[PDB]
Amino acid sequence: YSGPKLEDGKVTISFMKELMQWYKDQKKLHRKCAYQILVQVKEVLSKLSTLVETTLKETEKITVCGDTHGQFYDLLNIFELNGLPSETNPYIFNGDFVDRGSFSVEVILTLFGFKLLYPDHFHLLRGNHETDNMNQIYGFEGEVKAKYTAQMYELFSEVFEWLPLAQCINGKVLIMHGGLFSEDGVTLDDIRKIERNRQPPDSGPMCDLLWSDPQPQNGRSISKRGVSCQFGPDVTKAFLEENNLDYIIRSHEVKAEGYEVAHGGRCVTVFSAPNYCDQMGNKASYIHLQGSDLRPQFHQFTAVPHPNVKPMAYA
Ligand SMILES: O=C(O)[C@@H]1[C@H](C(=O)O)[C@H]2CC[C@@H]1O2
Ligand SMILES: [Zn+2]
Ligand SMILES: [Zn+2]
Repeated sequence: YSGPKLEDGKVTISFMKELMQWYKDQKKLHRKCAYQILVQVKEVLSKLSTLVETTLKETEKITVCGDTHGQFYDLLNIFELNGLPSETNPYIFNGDFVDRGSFSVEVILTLFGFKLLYPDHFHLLRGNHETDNMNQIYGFEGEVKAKYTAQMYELFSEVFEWLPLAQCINGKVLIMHGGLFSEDGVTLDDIRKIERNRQPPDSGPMCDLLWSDPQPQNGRSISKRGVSCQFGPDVTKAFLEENNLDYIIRSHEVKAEGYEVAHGGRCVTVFSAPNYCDQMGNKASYIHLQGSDLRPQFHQFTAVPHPNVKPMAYA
């Protein structure tokens, strides 16, 4: 093995560039480097609040991406389009890094590696697919067992349970993967107290944050997903009012243009997996915010070439 090696047991910026090239060429990170990343990233993530609270000063910016779904070569395209993560080019990836696409291992190890290199500026939130249920069925477990072992997979599963569930920028924008809640009256403080290091339950706030979807009409509906609900603009507006927030950003649904802004501006969807599963034909986007003006700016982009491995080949 002549592949990327950690320097003094730790991730550095040449290690990350070597890993990206290595993975682009479709090679495997040695199992012990992988293990060292996973156990160090568990340690980092387990000190985080369930709600990450970040301050963006006026000349600072942050990029928000939504679901990426094992589409590694499109992840590389985002970094070419937008620049590598760094203390001055912060990122939040809003859940759903794995499943569906067949380069989930490459995506998750690159994002974990960057979380290690810039822990105050590179942010990962849980989505509905960072879960054992989902991974068993949709590709990730099959992929970790083909490339590594059942054991390495259990370690992934445990790391995911410590990924924070939401992030609030400047007490004004809150970002979560799914959306808002199936009961009124939830506060940021309640979110901060969810004990997140578990598989999600069937109902309740932790389930809503990973699973819920906005609807255009006022009220709440039973979800067609079979879990959580659909929340209308009256839901968003009461939630934003009680918590003193401006709007939320979520992901969790494919959009033709890569973004949508529902609820009169209050509920934004960002989706970062272009030509999702090699089929949907959609565009993707990411959002920039800056401290002096937190309104979202969307940047769209389309799929790039990748190796001939079919989506879900590992399911
Ligand atoms: O992100 C998607 O395209 C889908 C839905 C989502 O919940 O985010 C979910 C189920 C399969 C995919 O992940
Ligand atoms: Zn989702
Ligand atoms: Zn998804």
